[PDB]
Amino acid sequence: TDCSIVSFLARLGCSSCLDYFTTQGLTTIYQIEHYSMDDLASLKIPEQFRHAIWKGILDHRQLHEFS
Repeated sequence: TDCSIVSFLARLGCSSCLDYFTTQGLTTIYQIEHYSMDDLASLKIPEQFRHAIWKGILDHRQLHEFS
């Protein structure tokens, strides 16, 4: 299912990154479900968080496919 980016990041310990999404009008996981690492870099997400967030996004993709 879709979910808020607030909820999604909280599960990954990446809540400090919320504003990078919200300032761009990004509020749901479906909006960012196909974001790559390059895309997260474009949002200016600090490097310490990027791989963790991206791996979370990939997991959501996979759960979505096999749901």
